[PDB]
Amino acid sequence: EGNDVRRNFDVSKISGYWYSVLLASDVREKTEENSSMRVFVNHIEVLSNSSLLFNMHIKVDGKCTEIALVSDKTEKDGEYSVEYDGYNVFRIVETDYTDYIIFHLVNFKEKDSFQMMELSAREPDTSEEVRKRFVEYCQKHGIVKENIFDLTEVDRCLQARG
Repeated sequence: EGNDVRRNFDVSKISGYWYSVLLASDVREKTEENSSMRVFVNHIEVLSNSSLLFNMHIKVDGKCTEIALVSDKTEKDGEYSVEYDGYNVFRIVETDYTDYIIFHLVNFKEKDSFQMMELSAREPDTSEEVRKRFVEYCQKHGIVKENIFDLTEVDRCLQARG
């Protein structure tokens, strides 16, 4: 429905202030409180070369910490690469630049692999159908509904923003 694009992107119109609605993975533990992969998007900015800078927050013993990651563009179009708790390869799944965005990420830790998907939005929360549309996408990626954690119903470091 609406005006969602999943093919060729206009990265220029995706640079701005995003939130973090839902975060899901293949493992139950990597979506938990102290799990490194529980980060909260604040801002994204287009670089000189089209690489992406992510201003975001993580809870270090209950205290919100500022983190910045530059994800370098790779061979395949629409996908970026960044190293954090191992090697990460992620790609923009689909987005309605004015409402939501879906991200898929594989973290190539040495000898083990985990995939993760995040739903971010221009506003702290987005539509129940968009909430559903994410579950349909991460269902195809084999991530079961049981392991789709909600960020809307927890402290997402809102304050420190920024």
